[PDB]
Amino acid sequence: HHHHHHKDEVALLAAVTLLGVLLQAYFSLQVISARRAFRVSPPLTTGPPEFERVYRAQVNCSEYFPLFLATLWVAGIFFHEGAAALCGLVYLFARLRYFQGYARSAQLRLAPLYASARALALLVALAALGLLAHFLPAALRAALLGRLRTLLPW
Amino acid sequence: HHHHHHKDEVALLAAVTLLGVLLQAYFSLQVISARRAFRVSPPLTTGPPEFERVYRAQVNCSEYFPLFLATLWVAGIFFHEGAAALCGLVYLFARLRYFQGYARSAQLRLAPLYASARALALLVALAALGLLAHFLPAALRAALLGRLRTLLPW
Amino acid sequence: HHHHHHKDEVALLAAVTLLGVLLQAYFSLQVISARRAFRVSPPLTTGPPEFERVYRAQVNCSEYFPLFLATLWVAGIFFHEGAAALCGLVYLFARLRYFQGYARSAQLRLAPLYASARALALLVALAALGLLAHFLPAALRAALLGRLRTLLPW
Ligand SMILES: CCCCCCSC[C@H](NC(=O)CC[C@H]([NH3+])C(=O)O)C(=O)NCC(=O)O
Ligand SMILES: CCCCCCSC[C@H](NC(=O)CC[C@H]([NH3+])C(=O)O)C(=O)NCC(=O)O
Ligand SMILES: CCCCCCSC[C@H](NC(=O)CC[C@H]([NH3+])C(=O)O)C(=O)NCC(=O)O
Ligand SMILES: CCCCCC/C=C/CCCCCCCC(=O)O
Ligand SMILES: CCCCCC/C=C/CCCCCCCC(=O)O
Ligand SMILES: CCCCCC/C=C/CCCCCCCC(=O)O
Ligand code: NI
Ligand code: NI
Ligand code: NI
Ligand code: NI
Ligand code: NI
Ligand code: NI
Ligand code: NI
Repeated sequence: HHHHHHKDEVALLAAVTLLGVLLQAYFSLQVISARRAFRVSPPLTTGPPEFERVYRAQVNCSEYFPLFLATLWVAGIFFHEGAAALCGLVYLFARLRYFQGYARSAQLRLAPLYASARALALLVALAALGLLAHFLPAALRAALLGRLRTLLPW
Repeated sequence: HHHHHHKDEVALLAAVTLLGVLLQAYFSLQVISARRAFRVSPPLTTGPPEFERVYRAQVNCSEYFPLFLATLWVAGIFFHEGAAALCGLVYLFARLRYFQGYARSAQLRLAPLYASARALALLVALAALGLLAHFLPAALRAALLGRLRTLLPW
Repeated sequence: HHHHHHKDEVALLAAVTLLGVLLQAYFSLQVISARRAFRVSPPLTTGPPEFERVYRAQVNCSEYFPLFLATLWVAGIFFHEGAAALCGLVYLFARLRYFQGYARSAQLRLAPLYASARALALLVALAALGLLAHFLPAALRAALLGRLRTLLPW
């Protein structure tokens, strides 16, 4: 304390973040369940195709989850919190579908994969635009000022 | 600047975070050390059971580390910083024990694994409660207001 | 809102963060491209040495990316934003070189690997120093105060 909080500026990003964590946890329990169904004991991550697909779905989601988080927060802070949260929700939903698809067949992972990549790319673009909005004016001003300069003439 | 900082509201979360990083680094050096002991050269992540166990312990910890971070921060901001840090400390300790256990035997990874999952689940519950506390009143109010509405009667 | 923002205190950390995301994405597209070149279809992460090297380069980078993020932010907030961003830039550049090297040969991954580890270690040290600066005075004061205590004597 501090007589103000910035919780209000980030609660939706936080809610989507927690939702993402819960979804990852879900994936983990699904991998353990495939480990019982197809009798694959730790360590060792090879087995029947269906296990390898479930396993691999969880691994890919894990690898993308920090990318999602980073961009979600940057976009939400630099561009717009609500838009970022929406894209995040779409992303996470796409990822749930990716995992389910993959579990059934490699080919069925593909449509939700593409959906998830577009949402992520949108998040990136918002992050980039937000950062650009932050930095570009001061930079342009500094460049104009140096040019100015001229002076003691004109 | 800014004539105030919010460092004070997050320093314990930050300290636990750094501690978590250091522990992950430690795991990494342990995997490289198992790579020398059992002669496994990159790439390739298969070898004797003990190497595969050490390797796999490091991989699982890596996969859970972002989940831990996300929830630690949400819990610490939305619920209570100290509680979140404590759960985080317990989690990380549980994880150190998980890795050591696993290195010795798959079965010995199990007790600290369960300890780590409970701490994580507690962190999730705090995150959830904190978010609920943030959103639920305004929502309930908005719902009551819409009902009210009635009016120009009663 | 809130009539101030802390975007200004973190924009460089955010820019480096986004840059890191873009680099990871790049690595991902490189793995998919190696999957087409050497005909390796999902799931299954074994194949010719060059594929396994590209794959493995992407995996290692993925595993270190959250460590990098955590420390980058802690260092940037607790120590100095600009220094942290610089180290981050060096780190990410080192990582680009690590991935390219690895893709060509296991041995060529080694020099940029070491460069990346030093930048990361520097980030850790800054995080640690920043945290120490935050906590150590109050602690020392509290300890001196308890000693003081004496009193009603001296
Ligand atoms: C908005 C920009 C986002 C970047 C997308 C880049 S390509 C997609 C991405 N490719 C990878 O992750 C490559 C590595 C992955 N670990 C693998 O073994 O295939 C993927 O979905 N891999 C898993 C899959 O193919 O299902
Ligand atoms: C509080 C909620 C947290 C969610 C816990 C879900 S189950 C535990 C978790 N399961 C997984 O990670 C599955 C995937 C893992 N990569 C594997 O190959 O087994 C685990 O500890 N795997 C490694 C292990 O079994 O040691
Ligand atoms: C500043 C402190 C940072 C900590 C560095 C610790 S050692 C380096 C690190 N070792 C590991 O990641 C071990 C696990 C890795 N997954 C593997 O299979 O080799 C690495 O670069 N592995 C990949 C590689 O050797 O290229
Ligand atoms: C590791 C991933 C990145 C996490 C970074 C999140 C940091 C947030 C700090 C700034 C919060 C201040 C309020 C936001 C300002 C605004 O909404 O315009
Ligand atoms: C990617 C993981 C999530 C990281 C998010 C952390 C963002 C912090 C921004 C808000 C900080 C403001 C002070 C906290 C307010 C409080 O303690 O009540
Ligand atoms: C999960 C990785 C860690 C993310 C944490 C980032 C949280 C930032 C909250 C505090 C921001 C307030 C401004 C910084 C104060 C300063 O620069 O001295
Ligand atoms: Ni104040
Ligand atoms: Ni006060
Ligand atoms: Ni403030
Ligand atoms: Ni101010
Ligand atoms: Ni001033
Ligand atoms: Ni204000
Ligand atoms: Ni106002």
